[PDB]
Formats: sequence, C-alpha cells, structure tokens
Amino acid sequence: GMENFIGSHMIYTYENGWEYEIYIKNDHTIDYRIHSGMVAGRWVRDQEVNIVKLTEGVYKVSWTEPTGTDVSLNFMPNEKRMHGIIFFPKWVHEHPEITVCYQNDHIDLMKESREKYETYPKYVVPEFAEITFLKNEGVDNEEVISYAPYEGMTDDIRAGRL
Amino acid sequence: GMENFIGSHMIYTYENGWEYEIYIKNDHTIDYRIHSGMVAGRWVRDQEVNIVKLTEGVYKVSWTEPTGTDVSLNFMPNEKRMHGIIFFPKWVHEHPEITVCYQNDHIDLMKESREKYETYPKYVVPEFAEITFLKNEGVDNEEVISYAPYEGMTDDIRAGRL
Repeated sequence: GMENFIGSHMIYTYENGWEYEIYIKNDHTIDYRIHSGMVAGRWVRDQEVNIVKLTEGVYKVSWTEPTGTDVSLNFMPNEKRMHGIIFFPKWVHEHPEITVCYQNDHIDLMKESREKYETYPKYVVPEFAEITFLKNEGVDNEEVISYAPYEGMTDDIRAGRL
Repeated sequence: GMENFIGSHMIYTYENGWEYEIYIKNDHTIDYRIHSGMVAGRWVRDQEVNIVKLTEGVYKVSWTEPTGTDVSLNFMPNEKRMHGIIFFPKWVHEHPEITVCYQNDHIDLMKESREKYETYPKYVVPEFAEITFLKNEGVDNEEVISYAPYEGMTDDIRAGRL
C-alpha cells in the first residue's frame, strides 16, 4: 500500500547496467543519487514530488527540476520493475556535468545554465528498469542519501554495511 | 491488453468538469483535443508518444510538445480512471491562448513563443480524471480527431452521431 511505498529506498538498474538510487522520503519528497552514466555523481535532497497510487501495486512519482528537467516515474514494487520518462532540456544532454553535483548547493548554477544554454529540442528518454534493491528506511530518514556516490557504494548499500 | 489499448478514443473528465479527448492512434502516436478549460480549443494530430504497458491494466502515454510542455499520462482502462502530470512552461500558463489552435499548422508560432517568453518556474499540474467515454476506433483512423472542438461536441461524440 501507500504506507508501504513511502519510505522505500531503491536501487534500480537499467539494461546497460546503470544504477539509479531513490528514496521516497515522505509523501511529497524524494532524495536521489545517480551512480552511473550520463549524470553519475548527481544527487539531490528534498525534491518536492507528486506521488500517487494509480492502482494496487502501481505508484507514480513525478517532478520538475531546477535545471528544467521533468521526470515521471512509475514503480511496480511487487513486480520489481519501474518505468521512467525523463524530459531533459537540450543543454542538460549537452552539458551533463553541470548537473553532476549536490544540486541543493548549486541552484544558482542550474538557473544560470537553464537560461544561458538552449532548451530545445529536448532529449527525452523513456525506459524501464529492474528494481534491484529495496529497503524501507522509514519516513524522513535524513541519513539515507546524505553524501555523493563513491566507488562501490551500491555494493555497500546492498550489503547493509553503511 | 496493448492491442485493446491502442485504438482507444477517450474522453476523460476532471473534477471541475473539464473534458479532454485523446485518441491512441497507433503504438507511437496520439491525436488529442481539449474541450474545456485553460486551453479549450487546442487540438493536435500526429503527436509522437511513448506508450508502454506498465502492468496488466495500466498504460503510460508520454510526450513533449513543440511549446515545451511535457506530459505523462497513465490510463487504467478497467477502472475507468487516468492520471496525468503536465509540466507547462511558465509562458503556456501565462499565454495559454497562443496554444489554442490546431498546433500542427502553427509550429513556428509555438517555437517563436517558447523562445520569446519565460519558461521558469514551470506550472506543473498533476491530476486524476475519470474516463467517461471509451470506444476503440481502430488504428490510424484519421477521422477521429480532424477538426477543432465545437459547442456540444462531446455530447455528439458520446451519442455516436458523428
């Protein structure tokens, strides 16, 4: 149920092996942390989101970012699968490393960049991923995502050694 | 199933009574037509979309628009409900009537406007709606959404008189 979904700390893994981590911190907030790929190293705390239950076993988590990126994710916890679509401004695709930071401390840079560089055409990425780690960390657990990704961290998260 | 979803011609109705119409014309294309509200009169043909089946009974239809608007919809046909999130550039919220047209014949205006006016902060609208009309019109039926909305048209669609 929704009570079970809120608090979920997940890693999901794309076909190419990229690992993305999310924590459903409360009914309107996520933290997230990206371990691989185009924006590996990016992490975000206290992102306001819309979270709804679409039907039994299906949740939707959606938000807009200070960079302009729009995201709509669906999670299907019982099937250990998610789907996401990300609508990136062109500039995020062309200058991804600008976005690779603890975004919360670089909002002004995100805003400068979204005005400086081109938005269109957008780079739109819809893709499924497998949910390859799940633990409920409770609500408003501020320790779950509290520093940048480091080498081997996803192994450490799955091992429960942190 | 997906074969049943593709071809769906729907009207869905928000709590405020606004009626939005969509036609899932093929596995990567929609047409749509808005009868009420902020952008009443807007209609679009041949919009490329991502359509996936998330699980039994749950579909996702998502796309970006020439105006910059990003949309991610979920349909739950058996429960006669949908959820959508729309991420509007600020300018679409402030100048909605620019977008009220047959968009296909005004792409240059959409592109001029998305560059002329402000994008941020976005106006983001997540909302459920009830699916209040459904008929499968087949695949690539070019007559389903082929002119602008007019007074009473949704009654005419539900009556099957067109």
